[PDB]
Amino acid sequence: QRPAPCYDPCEAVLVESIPEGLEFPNSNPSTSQAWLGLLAGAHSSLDIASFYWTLTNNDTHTQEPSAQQGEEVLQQLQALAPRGVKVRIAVSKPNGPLADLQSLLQSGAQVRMVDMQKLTHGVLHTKFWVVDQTHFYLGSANMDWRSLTQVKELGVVMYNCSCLARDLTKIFEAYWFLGQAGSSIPSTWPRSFDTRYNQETPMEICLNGTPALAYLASAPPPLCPSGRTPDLKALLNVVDSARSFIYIAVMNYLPTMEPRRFWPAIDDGLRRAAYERGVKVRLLISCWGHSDPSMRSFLLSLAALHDNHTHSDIQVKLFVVPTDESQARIPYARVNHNKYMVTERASYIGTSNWSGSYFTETAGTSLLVTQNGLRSQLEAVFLRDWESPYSHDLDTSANSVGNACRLL
Amino acid sequence: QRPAPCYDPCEAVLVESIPEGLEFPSNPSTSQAWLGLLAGAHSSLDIASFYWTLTNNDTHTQEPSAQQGEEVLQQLQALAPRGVKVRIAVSKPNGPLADLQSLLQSGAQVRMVDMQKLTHGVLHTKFWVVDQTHFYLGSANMDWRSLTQVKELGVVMYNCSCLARDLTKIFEAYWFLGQAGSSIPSTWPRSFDTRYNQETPMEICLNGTPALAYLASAPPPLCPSGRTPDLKALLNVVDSARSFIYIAVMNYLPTMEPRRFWPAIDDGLRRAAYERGVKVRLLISCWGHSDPSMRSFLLSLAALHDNHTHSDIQVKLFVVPTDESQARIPYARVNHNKYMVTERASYIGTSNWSGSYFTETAGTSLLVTQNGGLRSQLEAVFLRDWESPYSHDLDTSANSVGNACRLL
Ligand SMILES: *[C@@H]1O[C@H](CO)[C@@H](O[C@@H]2O[C@H](CO)[C@@H](O[C@@H]3O[C@H](CO[C@H]4O[C@H](CO[C@H]5O[C@H](CO)[C@@H](O)[C@H](O)[C@@H]5O)[C@@H](O)[C@H](O[C@H]5O[C@H](CO)[C@@H](O)[C@H](O)[C@@H]5O)[C@@H]4O)[C@@H](O)[C@H](O[C@H]4O[C@H](CO)[C@@H](O)[C@H](O)[C@@H]4O)[C@@H]3O)[C@H](O)[C@H]2NC(C)=O)[C@H](O)[C@H]1NC(C)=O
Ligand SMILES: *[C@@H]1O[C@H](CO)[C@@H](O[C@@H]2O[C@H](CO)[C@@H](O)[C@H](O)[C@H]2NC(C)=O)[C@H](O)[C@H]1NC(C)=O
Ligand SMILES: *[C@@H]1O[C@H](CO)[C@@H](O[C@@H]2O[C@H](CO)[C@@H](O)[C@H](O)[C@H]2NC(C)=O)[C@H](O)[C@H]1NC(C)=O
Ligand SMILES: *[C@@H]1O[C@H](CO)[C@@H](O)[C@H](O)[C@H]1NC(C)=O
Repeated sequence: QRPAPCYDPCEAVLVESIPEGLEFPNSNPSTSQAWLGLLAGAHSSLDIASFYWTLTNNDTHTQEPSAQQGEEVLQQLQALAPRGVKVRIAVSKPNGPLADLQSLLQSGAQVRMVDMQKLTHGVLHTKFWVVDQTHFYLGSANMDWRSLTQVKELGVVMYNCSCLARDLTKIFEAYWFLGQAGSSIPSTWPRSFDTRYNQETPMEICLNGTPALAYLASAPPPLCPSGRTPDLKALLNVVDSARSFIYIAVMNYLPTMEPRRFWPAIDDGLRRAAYERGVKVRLLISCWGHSDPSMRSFLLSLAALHDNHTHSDIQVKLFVVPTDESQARIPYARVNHNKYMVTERASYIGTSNWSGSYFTETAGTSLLVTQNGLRSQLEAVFLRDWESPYSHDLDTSANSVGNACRLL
Repeated sequence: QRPAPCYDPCEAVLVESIPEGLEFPSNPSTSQAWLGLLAGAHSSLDIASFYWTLTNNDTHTQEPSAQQGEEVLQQLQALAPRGVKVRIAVSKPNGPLADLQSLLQSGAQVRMVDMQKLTHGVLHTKFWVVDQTHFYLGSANMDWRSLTQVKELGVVMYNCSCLARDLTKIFEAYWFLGQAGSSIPSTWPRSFDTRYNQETPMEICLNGTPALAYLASAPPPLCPSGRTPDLKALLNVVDSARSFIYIAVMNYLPTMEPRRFWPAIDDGLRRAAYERGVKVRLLISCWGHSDPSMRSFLLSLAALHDNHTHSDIQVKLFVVPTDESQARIPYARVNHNKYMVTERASYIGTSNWSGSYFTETAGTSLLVTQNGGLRSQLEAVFLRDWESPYSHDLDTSANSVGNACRLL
């Protein structure tokens, strides 16, 4: 027996940050405008799951005009509680004090810091916003001014979708519980955290005026209540159900536990899809000066499967954001942070890079949607990026790419 | 509680077939060992076999190099009239076999196992059990080519009655299924079961020093309760290795040769190399009949050799040269060897390394651990072959190899 259907008029918008200087002779609203609109409409509540906070020039020891959007975001955040909006912030436990969070505290917001390292030996990596139990953002953008103007980002805003937003709030509530000082993960979570919407029975929603199936997946497994699909299971179900193509854009990909362990769950899913079903796989991996060089061997290993006897067809490119003389002075910028997957039948938008810890120890969430739309728009972003001059084959020269790339 | 130790004076001898013309800078030949066993037989002979082409008449040839195979058939014909009870199990042929007609007329018993109806595989196993005392197990078929025109690797275990009687239970499974209408019991009668397996191996005296030995079996429906499956035994050798893994097999393929991807061994090797720094060397045979789909999978493995991960996987192809006269012999001039050696353990098998051999087709393997010996001799066979001019890297030119090779 399926759970109750939803009648809210849900509308989904893909939201991107395109770094200054990147041009794509060819648009989605930017992450900055979507966040400021959400904040301007907020009247009752805001829940933010976050990794770190650097919204200001002072935070990064810089004097960049590019930080203005981030600075504006922070100002609108400080204004929320004094106008009646209950703000709750969950952040991964930091090394030093955070100024953004101290300002938010003095404006009346609540903050708890989640020590995922003690609980599970991971971090709180999830990025999402839940606003007025009605709208949500979920995607790759951190609370970082660079994430608006100097690095590439992909996420989704779901508007007017209370059924799904309350479902996200259950995940946030797990974080909020573990943010108290003496908290320990329960053996069995209270029934209030549980959901009836999952891979087996997704939520039936109206999405842009058309029926669709949607659910939210969660990581790590100790944070998953009884009926919540694990993130790895949802991702692999998409990989395994594909019959025509699998397009993947992710910042890092590694079939390992980044004592070292080999971790082939995703890698074997792609090998299987291509050999048994002839599905076309395209893998778009980001590269900058901080890329883990051990990525190259595994990527070459996949690309060897492209072969006219098995008729398997797997292809890999690297996406590199060019940096000019002034931009190279910005710390930790000029990269592509996207983490998403689209097939001929399904969409997957996530907060986690594709290696084992994000699926066994670290916090993450993903949104899964099936419809007969958002899918075609996600495929359009992927093809634009894959065909741009910013994407390069594994044999490309490292000086011909516009930025440092260890994988070349 | 371990089973009873054995006090038989077991002695193991590596036995090889070296094709005419192949030269190396030496173990007894398959032919000599088989002739000694046949002349000494006094009470019983069991042969598990794939096919029978011991004579020139069988292959429609006039080769003098067939004489050894013909002598073998002659000496087999002398067994029954001397009182030796001969039982031959053969994979169900697609036509009459003259060898088997002549053996029936001399008094031997012959049964044909239709594994295709039983499990959708074949009866691929090659072994001899002699007087419940000695056995041959290896790659050589009942084929005169297997003595002089193809490269073979096997073992003869002499004076080891406990282990030979253990092999006879496997043969008895074939003999039962060689009757018409036999159906493979859901649980085998207790007489087929064994106490010697991966968990508690037979304790033997091997060349005067203690050793641990057991015999593994395929496919799973022919395995009674205490019999280790072939795949489990092979994978345990791969996972226990700490220094190196040397494998020489005629075919290797991570699939079910409706198409299925089959990564059990492949992921074993990837894990060994990444997690434990194990040096894996893979020596694959190549001739004009090689499945071309092998090359892409082998390239995928060789891509893991990297100075960042420190994984060290290497692949060579072994090609037996042929001169103009030899190319007239049908289905010859290849290396049929199937074995694995580590710094700790020996594995000698009858199966090629692809999925059907472990799920549907009959096979047997011998696993030995000892604290030098058989292990060091197998490693010496491998290193000789690996450093010989008959071994070539994946980028070698097809014209420089001495024979047709599909993977180059
Ligand atoms: C695995 O183990 C077996 C042992 O079981 C071993 O085979 C033996 O190998 C040795 C060589 O190293 C052979 O030794 C030769 O034997 C010649 C005489 O053979 C006759 O006498 C044998 C001894 O009989 C005594 O012991 C038995 C058992 O205890 C007992 O019943 C008797 O009453 C008696 O006390 C006898 O075993 C043997 O019987 C076999 O053969 C007959 C005929 O084929 C057959 O009917 C039987 O059923 C049985 O199979 C036979 O009766 C001897 O002349 C010869 O001496 C010459 O050679 C040596 C060296 O070459 C010179 O030094 C010497 O100067 C002479 O020129 C030699 O001693 C022995 O016969 C083998 N036994 C068998 C059964 O074959 C294998 O080597 C082991 N395998 C491995 C790989 O190591
Ligand atoms: C679902 O409806 C929303 C709301 O109208 C659409 O969002 C618009 O998308 C276009 C480009 O795709 C933007 O230029 C507009 O600014 C967006 N509007 C808002 C309010 O953000 C969305 O495109 C629709 N989804 C589909 C699949 O058509
Ligand atoms: C174990 O004992 C057997 C019995 O002698 C050894 O077999 C001999 O091995 C040498 C070298 O390979 C050959 O020249 C002989 O022909 C073999 N004898 C027989 C009867 O075939 C075997 O080598 C020993 N194993 C070890 C590790 O020492
Ligand atoms: C959501 O609902 C509001 C008011 O109910 C409506 O005005 C708006 O256009 C809808 N869509 C979005 C994206 O907010």
